[PDB]
Amino acid sequence: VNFPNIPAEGAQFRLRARDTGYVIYSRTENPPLVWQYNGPPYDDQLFTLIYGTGPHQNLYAIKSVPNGRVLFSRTSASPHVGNIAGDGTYNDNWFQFIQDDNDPNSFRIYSLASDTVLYSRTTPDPQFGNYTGAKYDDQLWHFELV
Amino acid sequence: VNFPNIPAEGAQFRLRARDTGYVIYSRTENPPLVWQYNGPPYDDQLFTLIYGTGPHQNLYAIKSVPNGRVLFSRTSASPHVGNIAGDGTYNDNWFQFIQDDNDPNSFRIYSLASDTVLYSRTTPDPQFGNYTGAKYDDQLWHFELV
Ligand SMILES: OC[C@H]1O[C@@H](O[C@H]2[C@H](O)[C@@H](O)[C@H](O)O[C@@H]2CO)[C@H](O)[C@@H](O)[C@H]1O
Ligand SMILES: OC[C@H]1O[C@@H](O[C@H]2[C@H](O)[C@@H](O)[C@H](O)O[C@@H]2CO)[C@H](O)[C@@H](O)[C@H]1O
Ligand SMILES: OC[C@H]1O[C@@H](O[C@H]2[C@H](O)[C@@H](O)[C@H](O)O[C@@H]2CO)[C@H](O)[C@@H](O)[C@H]1O
Repeated sequence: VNFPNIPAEGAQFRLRARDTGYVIYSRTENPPLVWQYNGPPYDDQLFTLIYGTGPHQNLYAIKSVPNGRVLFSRTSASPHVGNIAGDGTYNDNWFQFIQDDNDPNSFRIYSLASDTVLYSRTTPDPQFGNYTGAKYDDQLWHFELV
Repeated sequence: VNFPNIPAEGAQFRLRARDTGYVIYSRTENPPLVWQYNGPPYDDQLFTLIYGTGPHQNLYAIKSVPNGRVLFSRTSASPHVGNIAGDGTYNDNWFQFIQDDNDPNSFRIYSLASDTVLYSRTTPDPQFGNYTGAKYDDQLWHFELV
């Protein structure tokens, strides 16, 4: 089931992991360019959604407020999770927000392209990335409107 | 996780429900044109897959062997589940085969367009159709290669 509370197109938000409380950032300098962060609110943690239409219906691109790049999640090459210019040129720029079946207030950030979800954990390494497999709590996210 | 054993493109198969053991048919006369069936093998129970490309990656159109129509699964009009010509012209002609997280040998037939899965049950009515909500075993299917 699609997450029922997806931010309106163009509305800005942070993506915060339910359990770690860490947020995703997407920046242009100092790798990793996309990772998780536990610290002050900064602009590179701010995103908006591009609403998919046509074959992208019920999918979304996740666009950085300060730099305009969209997220990608892939398994073809490292890094698995990163950013790229544009507004969803590539298939792995498109995400589904899938409501958790036990906690209706959180969702997974799912890639149809790579059949992965994003995760945030404190251990083991890598502490942030994407994953194909069972439904763990460390895959659960919130939208945090700003 | 996508079902790991999706029939090769162009290979033929029946779609059989795990619990009821009923098969899907897709025909051109005598409504319902797409429904479930408990009886002898007939050609209108035979399907092949069109493999989704580009924005349809990891999605599939389910095409009838004898009549060539593709399945649809929608919530926009009645009937919810049916067939149509055009080799996947409409978004609701595209399906993801999602492995069950407890039974690795079955999958759900999921519509990204309508956020529904196909189900098969003996009761209550409607006995066959689509559904958005919790996971139930009557949503689970097998590919039966011919
Ligand atoms: O949407 C991501 C997109 O990335 C492309 O590869 C990029 C790569 O991420 C970057 O490090 C490099 O400098 O430029 C490449 C542009 O081709 C992939 O080709 C594409 O499939 C997607 O994965
Ligand atoms: O992919 C299905 C497609 O159906 C269209 O509606 C059909 C309808 O199913 C049929 O009974 C009628 O005779 O013709 C209609 C138009 O082709 C929908 O318009 C479309 O959105 C899809 O749902
Ligand atoms: O996987 C199907 C699921 O269906 C639920 O029943 C639905 C029913 O199909 C629909 O016609 C009605 O409007 O809503 C019902 C409740 O959501 C069953 O409750 C469930 O057990 C499954 O059979």
